[PDB]
Amino acid sequence: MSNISLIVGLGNPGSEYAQTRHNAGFWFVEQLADKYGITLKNDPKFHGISGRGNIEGHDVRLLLPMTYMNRSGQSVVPFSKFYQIAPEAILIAHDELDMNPGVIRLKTGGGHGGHNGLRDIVPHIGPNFHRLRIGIGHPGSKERVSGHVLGKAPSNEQSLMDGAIDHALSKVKLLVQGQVPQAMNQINAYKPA
Amino acid sequence: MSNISLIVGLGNPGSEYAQTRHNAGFWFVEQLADKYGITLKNDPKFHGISGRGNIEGHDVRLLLPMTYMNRSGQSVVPFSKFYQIAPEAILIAHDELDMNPGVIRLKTGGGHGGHNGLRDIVPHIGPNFHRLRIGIGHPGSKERVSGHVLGKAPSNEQSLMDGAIDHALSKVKLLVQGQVPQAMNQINAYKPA
Ligand code: NA
Ligand code: NA
Repeated sequence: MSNISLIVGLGNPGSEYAQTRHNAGFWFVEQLADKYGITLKNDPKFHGISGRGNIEGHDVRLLLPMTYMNRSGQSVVPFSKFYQIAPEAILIAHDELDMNPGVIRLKTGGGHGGHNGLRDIVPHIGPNFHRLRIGIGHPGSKERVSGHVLGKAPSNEQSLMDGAIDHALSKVKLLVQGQVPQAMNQINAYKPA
Repeated sequence: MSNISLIVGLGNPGSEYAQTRHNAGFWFVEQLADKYGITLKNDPKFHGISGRGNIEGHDVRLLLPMTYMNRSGQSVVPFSKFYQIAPEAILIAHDELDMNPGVIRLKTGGGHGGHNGLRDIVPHIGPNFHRLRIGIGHPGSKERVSGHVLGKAPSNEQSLMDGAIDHALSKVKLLVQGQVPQAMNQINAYKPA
């Protein structure tokens, strides 16, 4: 349909991970759900929390997998199949190590790029879904990635992330209406300062 | 049957969690398994990795749930019910915030103590299993706990935990033979040299 009809946010369940960087995706979809008054409810059939409502005159579904990050396909895949949502109609929001806090970008296609949530999704639905890449920064080395993704950010780049998040939220209208290239131009132009 | 016939280690699956404090139970069971040459294999029926073999003259089963910590009972409960293993024959090894690194204790009964793995187990099999509490230290405050349990210990604290674990490994013979009071005395007496 061009129109984005399913918005997924990646992350891990529970209060001990709610503030960690790896939950950037959840931050985006939870805020988007509040903004439009969409209720997120337990959806154990699809191993997630999900909702459905009107975003700018369109019927859109929202999904947070409760599988833990690296099993997110166990929710996304059956959900996408049951509602017959094609990949081109899916936006997946997720944390991105290779972009600094405050950077945010909309991408279409490509692989998983080392993201372990997307690694579990691409093999079963293919790559042609859209991705909202929320920068979280990269720590010094590979040895430190785990402590970085599963740690809470300092107030500073958590301020930066939130601003970028809020900006992407302001462009969701363009996505649900099928204007992806414009959404891309407008989201990708965001400058933290 | 005071003899221990099921030894469970608690933790989170994946290389990114393997060296974290919350996996202290997995460290104990993996090392136990290698000591006696018991192979741990994928056991998707029970949402974990399990093995079975002779420990010091007794046939013992070993289980690592692959559910993530807070869903441990989704492995332990059906596994123990399928093999008709009573709670009094189970030992569960886990990290304990309430004891320091290099402190290790054997406990029978009681509640979960705020441990979110045990919280998922005690409701279904009751409290009367044995616990090998492996001290990991408590950081300053309730808000530092997540980053502590999901963090890798510095090498001086790791060595203290490893010594305690090595000491418990040497007393497994007493547990599988049924001598729980002697094991409790000998384990709980441990002090780093
Ligand atoms: Na990458
Ligand atoms: Na406690």
